[PDB]
Amino acid sequence: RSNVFAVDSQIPTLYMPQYISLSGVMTNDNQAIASFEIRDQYITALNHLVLSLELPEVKGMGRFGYVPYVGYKCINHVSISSCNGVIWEIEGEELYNNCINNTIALKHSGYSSELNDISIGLTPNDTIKEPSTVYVYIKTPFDVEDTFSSLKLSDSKITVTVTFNPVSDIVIRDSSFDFETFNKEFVYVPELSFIGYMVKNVQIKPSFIEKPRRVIGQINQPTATVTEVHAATSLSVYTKPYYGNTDNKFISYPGYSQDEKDYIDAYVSRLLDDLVIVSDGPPTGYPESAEIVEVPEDGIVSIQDADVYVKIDNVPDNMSVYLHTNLLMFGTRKNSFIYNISKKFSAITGTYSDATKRTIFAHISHSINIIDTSIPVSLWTSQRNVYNGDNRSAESKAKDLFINDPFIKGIDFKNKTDIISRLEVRFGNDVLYSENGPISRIYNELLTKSNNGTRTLTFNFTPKIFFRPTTITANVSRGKDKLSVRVVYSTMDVNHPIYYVQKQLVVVCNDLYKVSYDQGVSITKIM
Amino acid sequence: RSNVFAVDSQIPTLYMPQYISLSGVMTNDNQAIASFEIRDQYITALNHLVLSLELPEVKGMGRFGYVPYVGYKCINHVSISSCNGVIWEIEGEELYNNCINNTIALKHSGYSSELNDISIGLTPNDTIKEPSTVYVYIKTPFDVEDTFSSLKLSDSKITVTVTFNPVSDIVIRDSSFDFETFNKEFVYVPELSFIGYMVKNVQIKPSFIEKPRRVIGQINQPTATVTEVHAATSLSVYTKPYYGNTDNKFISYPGYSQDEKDYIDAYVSRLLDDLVIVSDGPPTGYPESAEIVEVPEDGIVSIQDADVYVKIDNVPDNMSVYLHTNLLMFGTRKNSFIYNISKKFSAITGTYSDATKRTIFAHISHSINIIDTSIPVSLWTSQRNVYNGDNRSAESKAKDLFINDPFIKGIDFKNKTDIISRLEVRFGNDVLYSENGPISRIYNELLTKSNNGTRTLTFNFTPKIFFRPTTITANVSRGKDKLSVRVVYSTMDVNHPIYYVQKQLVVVCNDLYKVSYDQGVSITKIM
Amino acid sequence: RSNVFAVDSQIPTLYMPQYISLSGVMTNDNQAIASFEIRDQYITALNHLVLSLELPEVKGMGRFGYVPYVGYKCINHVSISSCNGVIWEIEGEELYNNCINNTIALKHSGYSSELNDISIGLTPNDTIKEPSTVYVYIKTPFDVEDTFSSLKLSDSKITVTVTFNPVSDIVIRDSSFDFETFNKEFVYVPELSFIGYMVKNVQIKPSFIEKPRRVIGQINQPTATVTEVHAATSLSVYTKPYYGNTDNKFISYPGYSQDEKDYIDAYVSRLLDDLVIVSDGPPTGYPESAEIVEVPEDGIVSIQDADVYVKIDNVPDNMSVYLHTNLLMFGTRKNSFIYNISKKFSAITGTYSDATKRTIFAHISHSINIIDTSIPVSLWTSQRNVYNGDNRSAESKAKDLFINDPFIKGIDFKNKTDIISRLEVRFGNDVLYSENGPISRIYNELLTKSNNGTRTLTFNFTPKIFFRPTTITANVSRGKDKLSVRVVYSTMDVNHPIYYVQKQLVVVCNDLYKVSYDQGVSITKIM
Repeated sequence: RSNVFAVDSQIPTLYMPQYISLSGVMTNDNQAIASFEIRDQYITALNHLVLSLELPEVKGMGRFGYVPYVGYKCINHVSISSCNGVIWEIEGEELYNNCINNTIALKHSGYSSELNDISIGLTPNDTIKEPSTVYVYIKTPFDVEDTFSSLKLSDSKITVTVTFNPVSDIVIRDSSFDFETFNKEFVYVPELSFIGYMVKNVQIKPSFIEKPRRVIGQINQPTATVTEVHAATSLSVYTKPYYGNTDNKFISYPGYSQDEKDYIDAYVSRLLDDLVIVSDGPPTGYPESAEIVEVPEDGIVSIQDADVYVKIDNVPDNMSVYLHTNLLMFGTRKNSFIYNISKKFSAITGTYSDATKRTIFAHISHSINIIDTSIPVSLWTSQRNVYNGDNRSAESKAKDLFINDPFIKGIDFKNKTDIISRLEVRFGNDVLYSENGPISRIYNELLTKSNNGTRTLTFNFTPKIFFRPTTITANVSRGKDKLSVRVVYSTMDVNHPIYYVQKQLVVVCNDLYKVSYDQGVSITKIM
Repeated sequence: RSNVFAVDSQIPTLYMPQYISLSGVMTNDNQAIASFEIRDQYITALNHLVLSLELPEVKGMGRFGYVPYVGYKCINHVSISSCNGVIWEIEGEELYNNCINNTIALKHSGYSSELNDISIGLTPNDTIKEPSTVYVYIKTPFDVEDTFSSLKLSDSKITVTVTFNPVSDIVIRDSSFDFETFNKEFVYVPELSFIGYMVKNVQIKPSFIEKPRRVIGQINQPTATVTEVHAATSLSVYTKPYYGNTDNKFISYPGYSQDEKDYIDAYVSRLLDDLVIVSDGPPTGYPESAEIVEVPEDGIVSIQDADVYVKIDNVPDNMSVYLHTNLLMFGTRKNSFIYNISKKFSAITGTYSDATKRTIFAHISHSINIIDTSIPVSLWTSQRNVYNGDNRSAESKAKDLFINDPFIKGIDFKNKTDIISRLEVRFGNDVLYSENGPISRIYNELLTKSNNGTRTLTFNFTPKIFFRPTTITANVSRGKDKLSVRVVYSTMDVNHPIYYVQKQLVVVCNDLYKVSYDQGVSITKIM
Repeated sequence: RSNVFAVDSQIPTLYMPQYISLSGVMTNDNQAIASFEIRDQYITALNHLVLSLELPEVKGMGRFGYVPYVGYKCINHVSISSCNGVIWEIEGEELYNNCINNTIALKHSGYSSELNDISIGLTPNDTIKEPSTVYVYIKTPFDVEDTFSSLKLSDSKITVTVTFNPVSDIVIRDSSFDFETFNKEFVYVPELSFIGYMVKNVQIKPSFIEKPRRVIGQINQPTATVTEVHAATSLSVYTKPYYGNTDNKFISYPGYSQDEKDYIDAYVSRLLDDLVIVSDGPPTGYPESAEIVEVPEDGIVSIQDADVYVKIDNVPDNMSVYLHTNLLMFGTRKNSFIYNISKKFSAITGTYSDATKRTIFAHISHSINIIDTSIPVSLWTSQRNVYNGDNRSAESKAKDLFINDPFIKGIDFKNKTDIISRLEVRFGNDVLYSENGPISRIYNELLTKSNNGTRTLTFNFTPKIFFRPTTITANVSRGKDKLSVRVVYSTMDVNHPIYYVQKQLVVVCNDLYKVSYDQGVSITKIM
């Protein structure tokens, strides 16, 4: 029988860990780049890199906030090199995707009301945000099995290089904020930390590493190809919106609250102030194409098959209640179907306030969804729209927000709508995998215990470090040395504005490398 | 010293995984049954079964929603067989209990506002629910240790058989919905997915598997027995309500929100409309046994020792505020104790609305609990009640809901009340285990890291796949070959309606089987 | 190739587990102590200790609730001994810190609305709390690797000793509650449970254990030292507030809701009733130093550079709205800076209610923070304050709460403010570690997957039970045998009341011991 009530304690290698901090050299659309040099003969190994960033004080007028997870979304590229060349590098989006299921890391990177609420400044000396510090955990393959997987610095110099996104990507602002001055005075202030191990009589062996590689397809094309694929551990596919043909303005943003319901509530709250008006006579200050009708005594207004029920309490006797019946409208033919945001409401109740002269709304019944919240403003007024799209007031138009978040997936802010209806993967000339529903995404989420998985083919099911990973292997004789992806996009109604949001296909392939430690550290691609 | 900074990477078996999808054959109270045949010489092993279901579009009038986790609660029985007979099978409740701690699987099975809100249809062409798809992860013993635990198809045919519950179990509806037509036109549309492994030169060994077995006791009896127990790894005990002697109608249901507080708020919101009435003269439309009194100037109404404080703002000068002092009442003797739902309120405030002619309530102080929310309507008006139990209005009575959820435990919707006061387990003739408090449930939750454990005796503490599980073993000579369970139910007040909810004892025993792969796959019960 | 599709199942030691329950002997500021004796020749090993406590029914008048996690916070000290002396012991705070990341254990210890809401009693026979039972999981080193790590009772007697905190520590109450009577009649009722293993032919080996050791520095001193440190696995540093120079009264407490936002909302709700008053003529019942001004027609009141916007709806025509412009004020010089709580509000809206004669507030804009919510009442009226600090009404002053929670860290209830600006650790005479930012806390949280980490130096990265832990080792020749900690506290404004909250430095060191089982169980400190 095997003893399950006692073990023989082995004696491990003699070592001592230490937390080490380093300052870097900054160089410069003059993209900012920081380089850090690690050179110490007593550091035998290292892992768990953490980057810290000091965000400065922001003063002035207007509305301003940071995007959620600002620390992660400010990073464009990270590279780790030695004298033999690059050892490992990655783009910001792949790092974010790898860390998306680590709630503590996400929270450390900057996720709080103080950073992400959209604050308001009233005078040029008002303080909008106080200074603070965020930390970015740079997850690497060297962390998966603690000491067993650490990177050995075989008496070489290690350089870490961080490339930063332009500050316009991490800021959410309205048009009143003095962004040009802010961008002129903003500077990145970084510092790198890691755990070092001073080891006595270390015994080094060769090991195994996976390096991600991203390919981005052409605009609106449904194909993409990764070349020179000889030993890959997985393949992922997803889509990104392209907002380069717009002005990047949006009606609302919820800030720190990030549920779907929160998005919808922020949107509805922004529309309600212009949708129902209590006025002495016909309300003024709206464009000529607005159709504002007076609410009858029974409270029901008809908008061609759609009925809206409006009841406001405490309305002054010299005033009436009006309903904006075409607040936002879009169509491609003069007498065809119309997408009308006013028709998405069925019941509106509330009470007029004499002291503040505005309506405080209570219960709302509606059918707004995340796609409606994700339509960009410039598409409402594009050239293909045969109507005047934006019939809002000037005060409402002055509250629109610029949003340039670089890691958005799908065509909405939550990646909730699935726009891929068929996926087909070819390895060489033959079909390797095809599916209609998102069964591969379901399997990805099940196997990784994540809520935000992607369509992923996994080829490796063996334990990570103690076994060589299982791969799909090339056959250059038959020409099996490339992976081509082809999708079929879902069909949308030609009269919905979201039909004209452009998209790009993204393919991610994880290639296998061999790590050898003779003549310091070097890698060679497994073929 | 053992090296903790390097390992020797072993080379694993050469294999390649693949996602596979299959359609099935449907046959038919004409219970629906689907059978799926897996036959491919290149599939060496498989695991991670996932069932997908397409739910159709629902139109018409009335109120309609799906129960939470509809995908899991639609399954009655799953069986896996070969030519040598059944290999593994399980009932829906055991599968649900095994997956209850997997939040991602639960969410994939169908848990969202679009499915579980109680939606309303106004015209016979109104769309209540849009079509959608859910996925059910069928957790099997072959998943616990990935490739190590997978099922080997030794050149045999594998059949998966799914038996479905009648659609009445998964639907929550009011009496206005045309359920007979819906049930006539509803059809299950299933598809099975799994991960297959094509293996090169596989080396097969015998392995170990546990098969659950359920026994249900007789109505209201406090005993149950599992026979032919020779090697069991665990034993569980819990209770189920039996609603077969009622009409299955309930006053309220919270829908997507599933906290205890949410249940209570939905219940209170449904009662408040009938409990406080603003009327011109004595309110009409209530049964003759209602005792509706006018609220005095100090706002305090006395109901025999109980005092209710009622203050409503903006009451018209030609109207008064009334309180229903016996909205629901139950008692067994004419002058004994009375359970009166009106006496569970202590303070009620709000404001009358002239525009909508209804009261919008603000702060409520009450002592309603989950048992009150879980009493079925038919028990309020049973023959043993000496009063007229339901003194609500017809409009309120028309909003009651049918609920037939098949996996309810305890006597309330959350299984919060513990109705077992003593548990005694006998193996043969001698006492094997007895307890007063729920210390075995506490231990179950601690060891499995679950929030919804049950009273469980665990006999196996060894690692799952690399060791033979530890069991309690029979001794047929002394007659130790049966487990008999006896409980003592808690004592309830004879004047509480919940005292008359019937219950059944459920015992679950996990038996050990041996898996051999000679002459294909076959199992033999370990004795 | 290594087989990854099959294993050889080893046969483990023959054993059988059993749940065992024991009653104890109670002895007695007459601190209560319970001792439990475990003596049974058939119990070979044990682990997973669980303590149960019955809390009694509480009746009377006033406001009363239990602190969150009452079961954990009622324990002062736990000790495990045999005839050779103490084997393992720990203080309540170290146990709490070790279990803080186990949500299920925390919830079992007593975390619910029924226990932690601040309930109200109206008559001397009112029931404030119903009886209930909580369970405290006493995490020990013997649990980390189930059977492998269990404690072997080599035919010796084991004694478990629990020392309880005085009941004043676990109760939150107002001054109306009859605490002297409650304390006279309260008694602890404990019971110990554990999992025992009856083992056949056990094979015992020596093993390894870590024992925590706490040192508390002197009041306001920024140093502390742990002597006789020869082999430590980690070191932790944090701070505690000392409320011994106050009366322990606080303005508000949120109860069951424990987010920062919840603390702030409870505080703001308590202030609003005294901050804005609707009255017929100048409001009465406030101290003479109150400066209550009438709100002008534009609704803007100026308080020296600060502007407050006040608009209340439905104000009677014979009444006006007043604002309390110095509700709480503190300063050290007569004409210097002033900390004024009235100036932390910028906008206040609401509606007066004629039926209940009070204001129901709606939207509030403010800058209150957790430090404001954590200032004790007695510091507002200390001798160093040159103003009268508390200008509240008597009704508001009668609602203050005593809070004596013994495990508070930092200077606020959430340990959110970081008051350590520099930390320096010396081992012998040389600097072992120094940092400015909380990078060691970040690393602690990353490595332990916790949201509530502390500043911690970790010396052991090897797997726990199968390897001897790695340590920092003494060198008594050079005098490396002590760890001295020195911090630099952050600088606060001399006109903020929180500057005068006293604090203590806490250092925790984990020493290594050897466990041998010859002559029963005994330990010897590793040197």
